[PDB]
Amino acid sequence: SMSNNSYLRAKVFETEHGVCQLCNVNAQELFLRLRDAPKSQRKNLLYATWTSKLPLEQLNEMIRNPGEGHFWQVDHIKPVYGGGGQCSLDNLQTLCTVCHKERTARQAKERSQVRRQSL
Ligand SMILES: [Zn+2]
Repeated sequence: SMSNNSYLRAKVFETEHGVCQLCNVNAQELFLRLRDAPKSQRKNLLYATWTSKLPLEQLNEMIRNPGEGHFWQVDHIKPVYGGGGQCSLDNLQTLCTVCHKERTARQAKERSQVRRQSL
């Protein structure tokens, strides 16, 4: 279970410091830069880098008030087909939000494929 999310984020951060383990962006460093930029500079910063691939809805929230969870998430290293898996620390990793969303979107298709193959 990932429900104990604060705890898990902080434990993974002790080792990974908000660096995506798939694409190696330093998502925490971008968070801090955005947080401390004036709102009026945030849009151009976000569209100049890997965050440009996030949903417009999320990017609008990030311009108003960025939070750490907009930039990186903890997720499984070995997920089950369709999502889930063991939530022990040795099966967890930092993903930037763009990688996390690709993974989530893939797992929703996988859940589709599972439902299909059993109808
Ligand atoms: Zn990434």
